[PDB]
Amino acid sequence: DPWLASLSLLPTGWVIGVDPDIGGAIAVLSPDGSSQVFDNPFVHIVVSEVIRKRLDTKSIIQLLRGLDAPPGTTAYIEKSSPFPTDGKQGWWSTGFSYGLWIASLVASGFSVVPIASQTWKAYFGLMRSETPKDDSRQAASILFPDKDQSLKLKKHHGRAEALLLAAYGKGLVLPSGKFS
Amino acid sequence: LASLSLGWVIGVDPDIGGAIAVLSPDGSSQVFDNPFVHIVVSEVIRKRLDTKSIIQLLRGLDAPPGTTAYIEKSSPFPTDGKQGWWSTGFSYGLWIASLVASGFSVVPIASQTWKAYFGLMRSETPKDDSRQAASILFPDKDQSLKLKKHHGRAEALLLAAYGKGLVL
Repeated sequence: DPWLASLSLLPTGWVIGVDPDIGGAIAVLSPDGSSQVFDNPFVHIVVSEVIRKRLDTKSIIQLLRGLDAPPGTTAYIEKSSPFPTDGKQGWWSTGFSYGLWIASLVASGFSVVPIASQTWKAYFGLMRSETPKDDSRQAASILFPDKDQSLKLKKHHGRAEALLLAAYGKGLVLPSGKFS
Repeated sequence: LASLSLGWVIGVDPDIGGAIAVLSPDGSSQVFDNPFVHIVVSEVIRKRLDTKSIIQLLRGLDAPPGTTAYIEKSSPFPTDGKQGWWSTGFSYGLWIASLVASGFSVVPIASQTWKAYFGLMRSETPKDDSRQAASILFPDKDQSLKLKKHHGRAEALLLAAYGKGLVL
């Protein structure tokens, strides 16, 4: 698989998960069971007389260089899937975000593995619900309870997806119920 | 631009079929085609840039850290479709992050800005004319610019020429 082999400097207990969109996050899981999650750094920019948000390339790379996760850690990234109602600039921007993140991760020595959103959601049973965004924050808070206050707002949906992608990569199991 | 930085000049044409040029203080020039891999979409093979190979290439360049890399300011092409807009931004972000992560400063330059600097703004055959302009500025590249497919090498060289301040 030439595409997957191009996503790591290395041939093909830390895990990284990245939701690469504006509004996304990066989660880092340590072998000792602790977790960290960071909002994706962005700037406001004017394109064709419209103010928009764009990922901050330098800040992403500086964040990555501050992590304690060593090279050779696998970074699971959600496979890009722009929305239909997005225009010209939005499809460009989603691709830009994806390329920024992939190159940044590879240059830090991480092995990038793209995962379709349907794949990691099905792994956690995050299907068939009218409230998928709320459910992803609930799921992440069950798996990473010390993040419960960092996931309590609707806008923390991106932190939740990043943690769940990392949980997927680590093979963590979400229990059937409160007392399971 | 501030988010794009941590006698040498780099110029980059970021697309598939693009290239990266390096100009050294001693007048010499190098140009390298963009490495790519094949991915399968539906039952058809498409090309994507090769991230691992790009990073290895940048790390092996003679230019020292802090060298500025000039690149055409990327915009979605109006007549492209959605997949093309995505691909344009993807290739651009891959290159921007690779350059920044490898210690270079990126300076995006508007298309009409660098083309006007070489009199290419009022050009009806821009690919052919860029190869001719590049071959005049870098005569030791004349043999690497003589095919139609070499217009990516030419853009990379002309962006670096713009950044170094060479005159046609």
